[PDB]
Amino acid sequence: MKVAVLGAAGGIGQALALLLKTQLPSGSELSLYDIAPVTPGVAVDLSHIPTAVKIKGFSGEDATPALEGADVVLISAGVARDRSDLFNVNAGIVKNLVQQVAKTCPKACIGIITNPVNTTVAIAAEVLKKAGVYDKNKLFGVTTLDIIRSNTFVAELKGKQPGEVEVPVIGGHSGVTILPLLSQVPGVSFTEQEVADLTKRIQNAGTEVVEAKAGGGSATLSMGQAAARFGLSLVRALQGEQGVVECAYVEGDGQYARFFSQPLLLGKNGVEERKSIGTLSAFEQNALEGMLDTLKKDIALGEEFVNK
Amino acid sequence: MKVAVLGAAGGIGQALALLLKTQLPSGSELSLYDIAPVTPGVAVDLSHIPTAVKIKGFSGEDATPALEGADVVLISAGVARKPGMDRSDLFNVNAGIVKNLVQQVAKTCPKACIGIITNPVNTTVAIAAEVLKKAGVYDKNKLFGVTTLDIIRSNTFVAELKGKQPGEVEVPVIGGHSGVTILPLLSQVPGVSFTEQEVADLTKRIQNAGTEVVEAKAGGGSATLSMGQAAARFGLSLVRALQGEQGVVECAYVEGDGQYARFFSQPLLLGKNGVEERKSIGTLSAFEQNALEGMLDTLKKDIALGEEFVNK
Repeated sequence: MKVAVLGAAGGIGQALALLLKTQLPSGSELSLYDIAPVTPGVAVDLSHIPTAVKIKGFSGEDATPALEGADVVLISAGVARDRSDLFNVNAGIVKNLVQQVAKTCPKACIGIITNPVNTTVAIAAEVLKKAGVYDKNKLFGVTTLDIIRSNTFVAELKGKQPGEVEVPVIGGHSGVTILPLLSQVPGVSFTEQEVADLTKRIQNAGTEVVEAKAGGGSATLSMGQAAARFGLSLVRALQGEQGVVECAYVEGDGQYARFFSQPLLLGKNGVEERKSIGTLSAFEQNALEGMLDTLKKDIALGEEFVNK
Repeated sequence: MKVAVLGAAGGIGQALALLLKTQLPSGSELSLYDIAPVTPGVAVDLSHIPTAVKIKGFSGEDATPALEGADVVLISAGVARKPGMDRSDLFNVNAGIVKNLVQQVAKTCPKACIGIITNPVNTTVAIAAEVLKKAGVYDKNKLFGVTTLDIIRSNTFVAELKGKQPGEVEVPVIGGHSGVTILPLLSQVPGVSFTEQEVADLTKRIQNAGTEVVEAKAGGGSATLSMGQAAARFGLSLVRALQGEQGVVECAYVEGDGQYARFFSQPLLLGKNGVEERKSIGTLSAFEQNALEGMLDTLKKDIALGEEFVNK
């Protein structure tokens, strides 16, 4: 299986590429692309790690050599911090990269990491549609960082093994759109104050990092970790492994919005089943309805960026 | 166990810290320190990873709160490259950094195992030793120059050449950590043999492998990610042995029985008190014996440079 990382020279991309180099299965191939000229050397650096994963790095404007034969494409290109100017830049980047994906490896599974995910998977979808290669089963907004933060915060609050906690997270990927299903964590229960506090902490966790970094940026290492978990799940599922389940932001039945993060059974063709979000608590139900307009705006912003 | 990383905001430090956060035994503590104000947030970043490893980040000039109760200290601080600075300039910066950070270590956690990652390792562990002696806390069994990157590079190049699985090759590497002081013991690699031309070419590839990264990065950077992977292998081996695991062997640059130089890299059995046994380098080929003898002047100059730096 071959994985391409577009945006490989960034903080998220290097973390991701490191975890993938040492965690992909033997006989996997890893290729790195970024416009930054260090990129062939990021690959060379990683190539000195004795694992059975072939790795190569590529720069320039054309991502084609990185993309040829790619089974999974993970996109983490873009900056983090006018606010209109930076969005236009990140959106432009996703639009371009996905267009390269569409030309070279249209049957790849595509993980969009670049933020704002609510909006950027919509951009991605529209680009793939205009190329005529859009498969809704193979495009994902990578929301996995929401899940692993949730697992961490629950484990610390409830004194649990952090690796034994797995919290479902549905909705979208920013602020009020992030909905952790704390009522569904097996063997743990929460107070209403705890639900309100945990939920707000999860929804604002990116700001927590930004603030402690004192202008040195947003989450990079946890995000590379999150994205690795997700890419390795897609890989496992593509190789035929069963019961691989991840939450991710995908185009589904449209009950809440056109794109929505829900539990997914993953398979040989990407999404094998969009699973039910199950029973919500009153607090969760209210949180779902209170966010829907926000998420629909995020989506529309992405559709308009492409279609004018 | 508690592990402190000094230089935690650089490329190597962040790669190291990320790897340690996931790979340290459950119940471990991880502190990060770097002068750069980002550092507390690099830790907050990492803290969102659901492993049983508590992590906290620290900045300013005082490494003390990172250092309190530390069992292992890994020093990756320093610069590989800097505008307007030449090799000699870069050396004075890195040596100053190490001298400072080791003084802080000697004050707060003098019984920690100490891993020097900052280059040049041949010189900077000698600086470290001189610092710790001045403080009255030098433990010869607890100071190591981290040479692991030479080993994993050698494992990589040998596996590729001889059609072996990369995870299956383990090349001994002795001596020091740069240029001709790096000696891979290719004569001691199982199943296979090498032609003289192969030893010559592999040895040189191993001695200059960092240049290879610098060049591929268009001179825009150095090896960071593979160095972080190498330092994590080292630091994890140290942690296992300090926790009481047996049969933990690593090559590292340490003060020993100065048969070759005062500091020298060789197979080490690791134990609960740092170095448990400095093991024999074994039987050398003719090429190897010659290479060893020929590196020794350089190695000794590298070491004396360290002592000069501290003791004016």
